[PDB]
Amino acid sequence: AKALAAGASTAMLGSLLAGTAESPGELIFVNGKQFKSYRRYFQDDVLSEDKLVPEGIEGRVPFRGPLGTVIHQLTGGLRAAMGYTGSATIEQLQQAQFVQITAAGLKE
Amino acid sequence: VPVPTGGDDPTKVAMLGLTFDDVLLLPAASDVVPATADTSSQLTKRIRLRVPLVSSAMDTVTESRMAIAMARAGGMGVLHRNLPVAEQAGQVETVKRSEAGMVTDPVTCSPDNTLAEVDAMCARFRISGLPVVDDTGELVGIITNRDMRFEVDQSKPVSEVMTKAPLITAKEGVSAEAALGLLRRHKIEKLPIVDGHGKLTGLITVKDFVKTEQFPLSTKDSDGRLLVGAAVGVGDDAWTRAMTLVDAGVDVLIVDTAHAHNRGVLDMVSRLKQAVGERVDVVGGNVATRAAAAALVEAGADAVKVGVGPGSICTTRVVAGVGAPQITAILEAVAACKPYGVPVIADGGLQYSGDIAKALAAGASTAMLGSLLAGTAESPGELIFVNGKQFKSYRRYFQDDVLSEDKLVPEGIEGRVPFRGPLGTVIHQLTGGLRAAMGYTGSATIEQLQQAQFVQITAAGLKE
Amino acid sequence: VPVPTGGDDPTKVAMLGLTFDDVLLLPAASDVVPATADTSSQLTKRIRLRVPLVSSAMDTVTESRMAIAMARAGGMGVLHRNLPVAEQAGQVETVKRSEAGMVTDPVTCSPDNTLAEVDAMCARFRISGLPVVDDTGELVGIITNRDMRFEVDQSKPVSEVMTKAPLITAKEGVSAEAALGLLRRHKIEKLPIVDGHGKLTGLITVKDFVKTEQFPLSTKDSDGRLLVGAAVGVGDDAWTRAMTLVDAGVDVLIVDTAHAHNRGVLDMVSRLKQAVGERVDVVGGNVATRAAAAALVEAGADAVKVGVGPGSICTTRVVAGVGAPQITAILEAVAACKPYGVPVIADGGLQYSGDIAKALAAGASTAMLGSLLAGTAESPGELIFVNGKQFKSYRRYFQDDVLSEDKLVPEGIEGRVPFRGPLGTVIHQLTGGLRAAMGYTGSATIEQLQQAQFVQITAAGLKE
Amino acid sequence: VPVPTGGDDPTKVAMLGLTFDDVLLLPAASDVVPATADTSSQLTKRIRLRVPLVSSAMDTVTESRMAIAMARAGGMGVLHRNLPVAEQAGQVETVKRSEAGMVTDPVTCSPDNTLAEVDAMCARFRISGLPVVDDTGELVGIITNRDMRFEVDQSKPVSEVMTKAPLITAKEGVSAEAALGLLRRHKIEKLPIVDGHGKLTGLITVKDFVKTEQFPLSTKDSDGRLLVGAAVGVGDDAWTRAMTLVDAGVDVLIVDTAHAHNRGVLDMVSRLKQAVGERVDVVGGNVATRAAAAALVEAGADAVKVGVGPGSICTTRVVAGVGAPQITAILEAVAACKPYGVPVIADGGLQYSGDIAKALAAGASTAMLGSLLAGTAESPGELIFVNGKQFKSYRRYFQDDVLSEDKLVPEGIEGRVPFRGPLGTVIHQLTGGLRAAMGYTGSATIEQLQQAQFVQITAAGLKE
Ligand SMILES: Nc1nc2c(ncn2[C@@H]2O[C@H](COP(=O)(O)OP(=O)(O)OP(=O)(O)O)[C@@H](O)[C@H]2O)c(=O)[nH]1
Ligand SMILES: Nc1nc2c(ncn2[C@@H]2O[C@H](COP(=O)(O)OP(=O)(O)OP(=O)(O)O)[C@@H](O)[C@H]2O)c(=O)[nH]1
Ligand SMILES: Nc1nc2c(ncn2[C@@H]2O[C@H](COP(=O)(O)OP(=O)(O)OP(=O)(O)O)[C@@H](O)[C@H]2O)c(=O)[nH]1
Ligand SMILES: Nc1ncnc2c1ncn2[C@@H]1O[C@H](COP(=O)(O)OP(=O)(O)OP(=O)(O)O)[C@@H](O)[C@H]1O
Ligand SMILES: Nc1ncnc2c1ncn2[C@@H]1O[C@H](COP(=O)(O)OP(=O)(O)OP(=O)(O)O)[C@@H](O)[C@H]1O
Ligand SMILES: Nc1ncnc2c1ncn2[C@@H]1O[C@H](COP(=O)(O)OP(=O)(O)OP(=O)(O)O)[C@@H](O)[C@H]1O
Ligand SMILES: [Mg+2]
Ligand SMILES: [Mg+2]
Ligand SMILES: [Mg+2]
Ligand SMILES: [Mg+2]
Ligand SMILES: [Mg+2]
Ligand SMILES: [Mg+2]
Repeated sequence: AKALAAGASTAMLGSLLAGTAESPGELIFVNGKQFKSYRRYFQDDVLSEDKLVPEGIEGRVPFRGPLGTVIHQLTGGLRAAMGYTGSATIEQLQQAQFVQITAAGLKE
Repeated sequence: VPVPTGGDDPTKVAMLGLTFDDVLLLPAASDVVPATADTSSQLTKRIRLRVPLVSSAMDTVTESRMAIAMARAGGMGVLHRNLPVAEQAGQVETVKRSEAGMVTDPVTCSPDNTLAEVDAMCARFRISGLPVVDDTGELVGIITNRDMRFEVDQSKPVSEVMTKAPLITAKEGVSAEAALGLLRRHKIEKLPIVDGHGKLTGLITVKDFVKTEQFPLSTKDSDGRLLVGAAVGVGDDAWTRAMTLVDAGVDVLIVDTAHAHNRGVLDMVSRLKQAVGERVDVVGGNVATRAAAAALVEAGADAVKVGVGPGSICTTRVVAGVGAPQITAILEAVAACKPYGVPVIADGGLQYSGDIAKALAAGASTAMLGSLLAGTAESPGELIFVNGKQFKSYRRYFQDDVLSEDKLVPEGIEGRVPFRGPLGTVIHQLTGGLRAAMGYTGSATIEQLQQAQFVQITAAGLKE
Repeated sequence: VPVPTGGDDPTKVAMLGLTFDDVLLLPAASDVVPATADTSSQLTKRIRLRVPLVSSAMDTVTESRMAIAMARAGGMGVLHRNLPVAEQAGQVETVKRSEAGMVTDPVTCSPDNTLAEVDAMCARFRISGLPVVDDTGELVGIITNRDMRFEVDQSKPVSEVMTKAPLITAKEGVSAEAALGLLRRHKIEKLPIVDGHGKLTGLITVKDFVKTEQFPLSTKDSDGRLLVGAAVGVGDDAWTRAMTLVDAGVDVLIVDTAHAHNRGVLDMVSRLKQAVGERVDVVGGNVATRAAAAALVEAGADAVKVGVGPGSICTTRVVAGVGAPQITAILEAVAACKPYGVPVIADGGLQYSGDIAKALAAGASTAMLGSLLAGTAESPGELIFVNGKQFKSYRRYFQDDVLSEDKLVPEGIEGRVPFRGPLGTVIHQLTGGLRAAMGYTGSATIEQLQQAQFVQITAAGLKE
Repeated sequence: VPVPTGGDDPTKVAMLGLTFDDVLLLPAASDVVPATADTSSQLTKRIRLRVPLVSSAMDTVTESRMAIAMARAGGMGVLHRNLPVAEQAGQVETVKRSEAGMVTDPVTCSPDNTLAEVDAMCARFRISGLPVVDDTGELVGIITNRDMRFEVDQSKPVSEVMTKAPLITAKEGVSAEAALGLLRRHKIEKLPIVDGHGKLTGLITVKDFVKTEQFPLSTKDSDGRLLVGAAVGVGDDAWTRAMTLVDAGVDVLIVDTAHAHNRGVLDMVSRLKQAVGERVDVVGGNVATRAAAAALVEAGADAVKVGVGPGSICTTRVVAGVGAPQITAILEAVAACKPYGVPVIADGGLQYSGDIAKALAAGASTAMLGSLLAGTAESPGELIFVNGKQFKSYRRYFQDDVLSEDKLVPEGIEGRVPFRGPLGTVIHQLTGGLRAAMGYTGSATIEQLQQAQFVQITAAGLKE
């Protein structure tokens, strides 16, 4: 909402979508949870520890679920901002004003 | 040519917002002793509180019990609206009936009644004694709990138990001094009041005088009844709710929205002021700018409540990106409201009594508290005992196993809130803080405190 | 003379209890390939599972969806009883109607019905197509979702939209191979089955063949329907519940209490075995000693569930001071039960698949899972998205404010349970662990795994 | 009658397993100086090491470089098998060619070869100098990197650069003392060796003498070449791999499985012992019980490797529930192996040098190291510099943006391993710890250390 109000027309998302079902990667199950990983021939031992864990356990990204739910949450936030600022369109949102806050305003 | 923060528009970044942590009150020349400071302040244009505090209209903060306690402590409570119209109006009725100079419509019984019937009525209305009338309406006795305490047959009629006429009575128009003298003389607690023909039209208790002596700061109307407010929304359901609340005897209506700079909110305020404005005060919901407060004043609000995402990491700021630091918001709203004599209510972002002093010094007349009161004894919720401590919980039929683990732990064990104790102690601490601020600034009254100056502090002043 | 731990009685401290962390399985001579190990096991004296796992009778674990998924995966589910009798029987009926060799009671409509009516019936039973019958009971056609997908007018009668007779049908006693040949030749998905006079008496669908191919480990009765269990308490309401569940077609009844070494529970087990034993297996509730297991065997139980406060800091141990370490409890219960051929179900205290392998090696035939299944997709609760993650929650009318913070966050955000994904993945991981244990111990079957030996480890063996 | 831990079988819980933290070595009467202690021990029945340590057959531990460093340090390396047969045989050959009493297959060139050609040959075999022979097969000179250093034309033939014959050479059978005398007289580093007809049959360098004097503990064969081991699995591909590794000149084959108590593994050991047992020692895979070790001994193994889930929270214990504490496993394996003179290798769970001492005192003859050696310079992987420290990592074409953030940071940043520096220092620390233990127990040799006594300690002994 702030980026659009500053005058941008769209936003490019990136890390907010890296763990979704539609993003590239492989879905794995580790320690009671779902993860995404960006992951053998000569390991013929049937009782070795590598057969007891999924491949790609290291460097795994958490799983976020369907993309539509993420997009719906983001759009709900944007619509709430548009309601607060009286912006019927994105072009009207681009005319909204800011208030600058201090360091105390970010202190929990 | 460019703005230092970017762009060509010098109003794009409208202002720098100050919050409570950005400022401190400066000491000034003072002859004020904290114990003698006057903390009374205007809630609305027609209502003045002894203690400049109001409890929030949240379903974890204010119901009848909290409203009664807040009114007795010198402030007022606003009942929440997350419940059916009938229940909210019933809570208003409970608050109004809690004490009075004279019960104008006492709960009467009939000689044919069983002891169970009168006992049910007493437990319903939370009272002790009932006058009795015949099927015509003539007073023929009174039954109190000392009579039933000594009667073991639960199924007896009232005529067997009631103290028969003639009772110790008094006529309509009797002065409070005369009624007190009669009660003192005859060593009784209750006094029927009758007209010239002997028809019952009132009841005076000594407990009312005792309460008046015990709670000298109480917020009351002309009849000696506690004041109370209630929240309403916008719409047709909201209009019917407002009318029902006005019927129940509400004193303040608060049109309660997250964003009051809206045509529907302003029209609702105007309609309420046209319809019930000669009896009830109407308060306009939350604003954060000078223009919105001016719109509320134009619409006819009796007070303006301030605050839109005033917390630092609040949900509104994180999700919508919308907010306003509370000190600047109060300064702007006061700039709009003070020329017309409309008080400002500071709502949200208050963590300590110092914050209350700062809010009043910025120009607000009262403060709405909220989370500070959430866990007290008078707030809604059930008290439970877990792991050596007390908590408040907002919490079976088919689970009949006598030895199952669920029977070993209290219900509501999850999501419980710490127990804070009685509300009076919290209010006392907050008032002590405010009086110390008034002593430091030399403010004999709240209106003088509203003229105090701030010093702005840097980041290094907040580092422990 | 004195006992080294105090007093004179050597039986005061009866024994030393071992939990799962105290032991490990020893490697043994093995010609067993984990992929080729046989994990089938006896649930009761008469029921054998392909996967020796059962979901727990908890309201956060097992309802219809969980029971269906567990039965397809090669195990079984036990429906919880924290709900009215009618709903529990409805869930039993839901599980039993999931799939079959032939639908012996198909949902039929009438030609005078509207498209909305048949749509609502289909949604009620989660089906796609209905045969249609007249006011006598002769089959006049069939209507499927390809018919209604291509008809817009929802007020059209079925007779206008339906596919009219003659239909591709077959007579009673048609083999599955012949019925499938018919379904394949005519390129249709459904096939009514009628009696010698043309009256509809069954329905065969290709989806049942597809499900049979897709879930080859399914736990099914002679008619091809998924097996399911249900829990009951003790008492007269429990007896009515049990009779209703037996009428609904349940396969296993579990008398489910915290302390089964009680005369009432034993009497309930005996009564159930006498009344409905020839149809339904009766499993007896939780024990932790040899004597209690022997008492349940004496009462006629078809299986014995083991575990009473098996967790380390479980509520029973802290509040009542009562418990029994699970390995020792299983060993004692098996010593009571194995001579009589009664299987033992290990219930409680399982954190990893290694614990499952240990529990079966101690003598148990199956394991009840519980918390391992709490957050799966098939468990009860709603899926929500919070802070970039998925959670499962167990979550307004008067909150009509569109901009309020309660609109900005999902419902149920307090005390949410982490989401785990589909049940099949969890079951597959657990079975991989069990197969690894069987390979290490050289156990070709679960019955051979029940003969494995342990090594007891010191506390130093638990230090990371 | 009942077993104190449950049930009726006194052998269900077979034993109590001790890990390294469960025991300490007791001091004994000693005339042993740690510096004069003798740490030599039998790896197999035919191979004796100066330092009783062997590097694990893991792809992050042992390749050619680690094997060379281990053999030079007094131990040995076992090449991992997670790679093609040709690469593993090439690594064997690289280890066997590192040094020798006499190079028996010298890398020769021809006068027609350009300088770039012979330079490429030197880079391929990591050498410095090449004899040169003509198309008939007669030695016509020698070209060394000093000759190539002073040449600016890279297209020149070898005949224009090489030192031409006659050369400083010697006949077959010349002793090392005479060869060193010749290399000292003529102040050269290389000496060709010809037969009775002037045909080149060897090459003696002075770097070999330098290496012998610099690494006086090197584990070497009768030809002065370093010893090396390699791991194989079970099956037909494993048999082909083993034959290829034997052709490359490997000294020990390790049949390397997670569970050697298996008919396939024992058959593989017997087949290898029959086929190549006269030349190569065969080591049998991991066991943890006395019966498994006895089976390996009967199968003909030259050594027995011990350890099956020896770590506290290892994946085998958590996922399969299978394990064996390592001290007890070593004691059982030694009870099986010692009467037949079969050495026991301790593999797994070692964290410090004190554990190495404990394992050798329990009866093992050598220890396999593994993760202690993973981050060393000779271990596989690439050295990177991140955040002011060094790391080892196991790490583009289409990212051609010169200013991208991926250019600013090294490849392999994620999942990196701490850098430990040279292997010699780590081995020196471990050997110092072992020598201290030998001094404390009065053990002049490893065989005397194998008779030392333990004290078992409690959990209070492990509290910091
Ligand atoms: N009895 C009575 N009290 C009412 C009624 N409506 C409000 N009240 C208030 O209820 C309060 C308590 O009255 P009672 O319970 O009768 O008190 P009491 O018996 O006079 O006094 P204590 O014995 O000292 O508690 C008083 O403050 C009344 O003003 C009513 O209809 N009847
Ligand atoms: N149609 C139908 N199916 C039933 C009924 N009772 C249970 N079922 C089951 O419901 C499942 C799905 O049946 P339908 O919805 O008709 O599916 P379908 O059109 O045959 O098959 P697909 O197009 O492959 O989904 C089958 O496995 C039936 O055994 C019933 O009364 N009618
Ligand atoms: N040149 C050569 N060296 C070999 C061969 N096979 C093994 N080596 C060994 O490679 C090592 C290095 O020898 P060179 O590269 O010739 O070294 P150098 O020039 O004699 O010695 P420095 O100048 O002191 O390094 C010696 O220890 C040889 O034993 C081979 O075919 N040719
Ligand atoms: N106005 C009255 N005239 C005469 N008798 C009365 C009157 N009011 C109450 N009484 C009677 O006098 C007695 C005292 O009752 P009172 O109402 O004073 O106390 P109570 O509230 O019942 O007692 P307690 O506060 O101790 O519980 C009772 O028997 C009651 O019936
Ligand atoms: N036994 C039958 N004999 C003749 N026609 C039939 C029979 N059963 C269904 N049909 C007709 O065959 C067509 C396809 O129906 P079917 O039930 O096979 O598919 P559907 O479930 O509607 O389709 P989809 O699964 O693709 O959504 C419809 O027109 C239906 O009326
Ligand atoms: N056996 C030999 N007979 C005659 N000349 C030789 C012989 N061996 C080496 N040379 C020559 O002696 C010179 C020195 O070579 P040498 O092999 O001793 O050192 P290098 O390894 O080339 O040099 P450095 O190690 O100092 O870099 C070269 O010109 C080489 O051709
Ligand atoms: Mg009283
Ligand atoms: Mg009293
Ligand atoms: Mg269909
Ligand atoms: Mg289909
Ligand atoms: Mg050289
Ligand atoms: Mg040199």
